[PDB]
Amino acid sequence: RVEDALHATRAAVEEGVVAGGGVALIRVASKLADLRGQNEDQNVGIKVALRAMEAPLRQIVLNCGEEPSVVANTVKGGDGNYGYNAATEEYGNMIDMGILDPTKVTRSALQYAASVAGLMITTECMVTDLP
Amino acid sequence: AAKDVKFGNDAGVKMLRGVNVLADAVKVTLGPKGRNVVLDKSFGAPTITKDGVSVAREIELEDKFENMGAQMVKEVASKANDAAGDGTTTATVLAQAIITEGLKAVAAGMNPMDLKRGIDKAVTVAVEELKALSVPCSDSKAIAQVGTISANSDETVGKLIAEAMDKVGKEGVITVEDGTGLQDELDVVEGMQFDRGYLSPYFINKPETGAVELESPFILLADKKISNIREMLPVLEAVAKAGKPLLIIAEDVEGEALATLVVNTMRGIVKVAAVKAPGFGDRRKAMLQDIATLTGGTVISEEIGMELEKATLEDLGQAKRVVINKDTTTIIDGVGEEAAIQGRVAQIRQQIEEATSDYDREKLQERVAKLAGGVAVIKVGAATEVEMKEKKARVEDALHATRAAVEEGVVAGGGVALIRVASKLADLRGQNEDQNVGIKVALRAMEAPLRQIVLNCGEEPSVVANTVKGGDGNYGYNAATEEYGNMIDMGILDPTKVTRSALQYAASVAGLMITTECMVTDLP
Amino acid sequence: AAKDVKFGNDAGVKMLRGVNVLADAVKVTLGPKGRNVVLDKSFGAPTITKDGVSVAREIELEDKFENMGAQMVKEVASKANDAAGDGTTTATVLAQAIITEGLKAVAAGMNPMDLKRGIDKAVTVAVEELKALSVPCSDSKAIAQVGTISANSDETVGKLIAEAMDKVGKEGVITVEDGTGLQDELDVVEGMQFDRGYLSPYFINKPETGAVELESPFILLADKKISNIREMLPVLEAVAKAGKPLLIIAEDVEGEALATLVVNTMRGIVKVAAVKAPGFGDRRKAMLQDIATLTGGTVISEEIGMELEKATLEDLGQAKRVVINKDTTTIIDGVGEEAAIQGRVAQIRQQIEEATSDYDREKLQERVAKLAGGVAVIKVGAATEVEMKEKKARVEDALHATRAAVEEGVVAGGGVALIRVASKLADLRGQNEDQNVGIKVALRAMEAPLRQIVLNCGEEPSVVANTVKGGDGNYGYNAATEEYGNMIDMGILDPTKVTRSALQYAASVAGLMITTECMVTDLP
Amino acid sequence: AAKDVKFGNDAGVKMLRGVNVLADAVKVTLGPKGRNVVLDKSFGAPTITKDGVSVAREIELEDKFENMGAQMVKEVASKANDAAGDGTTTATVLAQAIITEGLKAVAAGMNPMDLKRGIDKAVTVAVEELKALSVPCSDSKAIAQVGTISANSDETVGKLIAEAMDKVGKEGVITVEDGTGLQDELDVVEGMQFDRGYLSPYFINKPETGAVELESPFILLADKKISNIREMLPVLEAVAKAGKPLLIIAEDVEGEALATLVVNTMRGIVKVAAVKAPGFGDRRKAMLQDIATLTGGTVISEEIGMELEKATLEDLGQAKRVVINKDTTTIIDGVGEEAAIQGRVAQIRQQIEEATSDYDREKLQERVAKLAGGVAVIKVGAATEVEMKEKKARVEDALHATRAAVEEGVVAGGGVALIRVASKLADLRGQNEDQNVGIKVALRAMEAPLRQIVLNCGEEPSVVANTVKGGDGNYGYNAATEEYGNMIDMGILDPTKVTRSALQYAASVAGLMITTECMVTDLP
Repeated sequence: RVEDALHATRAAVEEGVVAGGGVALIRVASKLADLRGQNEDQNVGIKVALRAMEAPLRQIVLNCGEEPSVVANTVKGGDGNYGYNAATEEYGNMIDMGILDPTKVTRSALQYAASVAGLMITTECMVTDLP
Repeated sequence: AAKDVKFGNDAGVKMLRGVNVLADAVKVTLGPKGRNVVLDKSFGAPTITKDGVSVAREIELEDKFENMGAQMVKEVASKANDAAGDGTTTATVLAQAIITEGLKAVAAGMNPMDLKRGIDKAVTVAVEELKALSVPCSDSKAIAQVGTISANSDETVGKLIAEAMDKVGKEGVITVEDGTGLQDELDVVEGMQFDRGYLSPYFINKPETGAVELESPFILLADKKISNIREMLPVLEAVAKAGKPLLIIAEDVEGEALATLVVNTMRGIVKVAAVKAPGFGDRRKAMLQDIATLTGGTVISEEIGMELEKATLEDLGQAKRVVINKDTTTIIDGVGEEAAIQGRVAQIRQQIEEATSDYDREKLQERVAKLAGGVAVIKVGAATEVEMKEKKARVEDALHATRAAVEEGVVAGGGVALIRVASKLADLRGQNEDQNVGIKVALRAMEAPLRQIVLNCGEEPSVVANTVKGGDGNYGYNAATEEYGNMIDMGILDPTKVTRSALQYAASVAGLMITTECMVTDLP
Repeated sequence: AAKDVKFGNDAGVKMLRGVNVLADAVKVTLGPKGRNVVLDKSFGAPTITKDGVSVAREIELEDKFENMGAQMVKEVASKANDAAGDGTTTATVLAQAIITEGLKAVAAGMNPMDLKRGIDKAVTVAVEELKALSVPCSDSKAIAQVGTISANSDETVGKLIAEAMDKVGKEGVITVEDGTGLQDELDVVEGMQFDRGYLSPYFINKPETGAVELESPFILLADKKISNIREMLPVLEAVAKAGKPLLIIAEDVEGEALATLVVNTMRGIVKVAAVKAPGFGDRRKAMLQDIATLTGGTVISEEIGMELEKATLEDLGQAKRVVINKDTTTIIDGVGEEAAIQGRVAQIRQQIEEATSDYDREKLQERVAKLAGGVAVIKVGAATEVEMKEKKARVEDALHATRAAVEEGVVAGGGVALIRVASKLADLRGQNEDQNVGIKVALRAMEAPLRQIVLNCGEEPSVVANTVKGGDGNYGYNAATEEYGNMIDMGILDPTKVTRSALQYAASVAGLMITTECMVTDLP
Repeated sequence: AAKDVKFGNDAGVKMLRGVNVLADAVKVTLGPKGRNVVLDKSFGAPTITKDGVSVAREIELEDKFENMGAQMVKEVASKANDAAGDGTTTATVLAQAIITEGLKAVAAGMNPMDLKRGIDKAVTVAVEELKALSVPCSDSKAIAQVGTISANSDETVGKLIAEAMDKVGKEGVITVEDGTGLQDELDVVEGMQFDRGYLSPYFINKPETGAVELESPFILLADKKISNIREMLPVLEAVAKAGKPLLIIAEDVEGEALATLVVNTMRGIVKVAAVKAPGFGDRRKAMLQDIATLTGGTVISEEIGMELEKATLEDLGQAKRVVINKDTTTIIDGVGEEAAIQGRVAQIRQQIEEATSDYDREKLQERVAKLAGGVAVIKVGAATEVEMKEKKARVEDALHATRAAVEEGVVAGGGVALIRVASKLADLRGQNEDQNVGIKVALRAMEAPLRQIVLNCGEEPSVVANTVKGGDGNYGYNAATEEYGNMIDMGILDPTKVTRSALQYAASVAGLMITTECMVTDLP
């Protein structure tokens, strides 16, 4: 427990702490609704990313046996660290309720995800051995 | 022949696959963002259609058990359209959802009888709630409004209905016909409607209404059962000689002579149709005479010793038009003299004076209402034949919707009334825990129509359901404009009678299907 | 290697087949009218058994997913027998029951987490009820009674247990050995027990107890981790030269030298076993020295600069017998001298005088308890070798049961306690409706053992269940006599600890299994 | 490995098909008109036999479940032959018959536990009846008679047994060896028999008796458990140097050194065999010393601090012959001196003077009986080698039969005693109706041997059974002459012990098999 807590706190002193349970990802996506790119395909690129950023909360809420698109919709409509606490199944301020991730982990998850996704979307050819 | 017999869950899963193919085909059409279904023809180009009733009619499945599931739901859902002028697709959607969760509850070991009691309790209570959500449609301004809304915002059509209903009563009989110029016309003529349909689906010469429609027909009134065709010939020939078609109203037309008429109008030899005389026993003999007076006909009854063979054209009544349904016959413009009809009315109005029983009185009051009520004929005018025929269909639709709406009022459309009443029954409970899940099955099914409409919009059904539920009264989602609001002001509504019927009929087959243990059919 | 992955219901149905083969095989044995299972051998004639533990151990299934279900249940059920000395088959029957209805409710769409919370709540409450139903077993008369009940009505075996427990305390350490004549003997000896098992299942030279049993063994005490076998050789040879076996008590014996001992006792080159030294940090160093004094050995610690290479036979402790479990080591008759042991006790009894903390005090009192407590040895006598060996088994069983009984009492047997506590919780609820069915799943599973027992009798299980539930207290069905009565008076009882553990462990895997969404295993 | 698992009737039909292949193969040989069975060899020409024990020994079945059936009946039936010297095929017939009707009753929904109780009660009562029908065989004239009947009417063989028994007691130890000329010889030699068999089937150097037979062997007596082979070498080499074989009598010979001896006599490096010392505890230490005195050996016990390493040839006892069974060891002609042996006897006869308990007394009287009893050696003479070897086999049979006959008497042979006691039990009942069919199954099964015997004669078995059951007493059918008669007069009889054992053993496997619900074995 100490070993885990130590790693988490190390990470938290570096880049801080943000709303957990999926909430910080969906919050930042809800603020980027007017983001645009050099052209139309770039725009749908941006919508792809923004919508993917909802998947973690939608999964969490689906494990709860709750309706994921209602909870997403309610969390998106709120401001700041407002979100859904899946432990207690109640909405509230995520930081007061003590449900948080170190910013470094949310950022890294996002960047690495987008990196393979990007590679994979821009793959034309695959080589492997004949079974 | 040798049968294939199935039991319990095996029979359950087959009925459920059957119902899924039916309902999934039909529900794609539902709501203002409904999709097309393509239906093949051997006749030429396939047909593209948003009409769920059309879709339904084509659905037949290869697996015999699956196909039984489909036909059961088809048969019962079409009873809604018959009762209310509309609702068959909604019934089909409701049925799919009650059946899907009920069979799940069966498989989980809950008691099918209790499940069914639960569903039925919920439906009873929901039906009282619709009654209470209903906004009445019963003055001339409301009638015009509802008629214009069903006629796609045509204030003219609404006008026409209201004028008809004013000329002959809200409950009065009203037909629609081709117009004669640009102008619409309305006039009231001698006529009558009774609750008896065609004796076989084959007399239907108008498949798009699924009706039988005859022009200047002779009418044979015969108080007796018609088995033999021997009795017919002398009259049947004399009718073919005048080149006019013929309506048979008899006690019954059975097996033999029935199949003959069916085949002999089929070849176009004579245009005939046959319906049961209305009522039973004594009230039947009397009602035949009513129609006789109306149409200047003579009743041929064997108690006076008359035979069908010794019957000429003279004996036959006549009318400018008759129209028959699955379960209705309406006689428009009867040749019968005004004096003869007036007399028959005065006569009956006089038996009303000496009826010594409540029941005798009502039965007589019903007969006078028919004979002395007449029929309003709306003739629809336009600038071209094409526009005329389209306005006629618009009027015909608006008429049925408005009829329903004066009976039981009007309620929030687009799926909203059903989800509204469900949100009010969250605390309903029954005799035991299985009954309670029955209730939940029904309540959740009641959301299926809105969820499908919102799904055809490409929106998130469970978010819209959730927002509509949390609101009050007629608040809902307008799928035409994709905005929330008061459904009645935005003019999106159903006649309560159609929402009530869709629910009751869907609950009826769902209940029967949930409580089925065995299915029997032929070996392929 | 490539995997085969399964999700939801598909995973569900596979674990349920797995569990049903396991449970069905094992449950035929249950109760006085239990049936035989035949288990095949390559060794010779197949074996015919009523021992459900034996049947379980053989069960392995061809489909990899089914087999995973079976192994999961085996693993957890056998924790009951470990904790309480009995219970494994009951756990299996409970698990089959919770799982079967839990997965049904999952397939019906209920929330798995909620189902589990419900099951857990019903278990928590039922265990409180078990505790309240329980009758203490804590005086000499009661001890004898329970002992003689577990030993098949043999008043002698009861006596023996009670005499042992009187000589050394209810919580004291007692073993059983072969006798020397007709007479039973009991004596108290220098010895000790600590909570450390064998380091690999392979040292087990007595598979029927699943124990390691060594005669006149040398004991190597080494305060340090043993990775290398290089350090061993000089001692290992000197031990093989005296022809006696060897116990290794060290901080740890890891990877390398561990695997070597495993293979080198496997070939019968030397009989070795290794166990972890007891406790951690400082209390470990001191306890190693306790064992040393007990056995007349010397501790080899590298903080004093001693190596395992420069270690002779002289350094090694000795004892007449040692016995090791999955999670126990017990040292019987240590060569250590009575003066040296008495001195160590007085020493510790003195640190007790100057402990300035509760904790340091309890920790010392526990060491003196072990060293100064000895071990009671029951040696079982009889008339022939055959009768002796059977009485020894009877005594061994009775001793485990009676140990469990002094801990937590006794409750109605033959399945009755379980059904009894279930019939008291009919009003129990949870935070919502799925939790409630969770509760109902557990409560109905609690009838399984009695229904099975009655089914082996060839009587109607639902009528016996129904009658037992209707009664109060320890009223129940005696399957031996097929009569109803007070189960405690009829002398049909289990130790509370076994009933409790069966239920807790069955509800554990059932909970895990009902909340599993994915399974992964290798492609056939 | 993955298992294949079977339940209820599936398991039943498999066990039945297995028992049928076994029983049908073996039963063709039954009685004087028994048929030949041909058994194939890779070795050369197949063998043609009428010995049902040899047939049985070959039967193994392809389907694993079937084969489990066959082996379970083989194992138990061969305990008869062990206990009584004969009966194995009879037991196979009985088992087939109880099995066949019992499974039929299980399949009919009768209660397997109650069927077993009925079978068991019938057999207990039938055994009392066998005992009452039984004729004692306990004076010299009767002993001759029984032995000459078992020896195929050879009055000589009869004489020889009687003479031996007279010289050494009815219960005394008697062996048979090759003769030295024409004359038979009988002499008494120092020697002993105790109840311990070989430690592995592999030491058997004489497979036709299934015995181990050693000539002029050295005997190692070691009071301790022999795990290591290290302790052995110094002695084992010194034994190989004299070229004589070796008997190990130790507390036990376990895993390691056991498997070594097994492989090292297998290669013919040294002829060794190992058996458990007799008895347990103190009576064991003493008895080892008895054997020591008999054979002029020294006991090597580690309580006196002696090691097996420091043991020479001097320490080893010697004898002219030893013979070991599945459950017997007999030492013939011990080198031990007459004075040393006489002194040990007088010593023990003196402990008999001061024994203060019944039990101590019997235990000592049993040891003197053994030591002071010797062994009778029958050496069989004839005119040619061939005739000698056949007479030896005849004497060997007759001896086992006559031994069994003095223990429990003699009863009507050829299937008659069993069918006789069955006709007397026609009114036997049980606690309920399933138990009663249990009784009937056992009673009808008791007919199967006589039915089989008559069937091999080519007569109608049911006509013979019916006539035999209508008579009284030892009235029955003689299958040698094919006439009815008094079985006792006609000299057709079996020792009561074999008829009793065949019944009891057949009923035992049949009962287990009838009450089996599950079978586990490996996937083919």
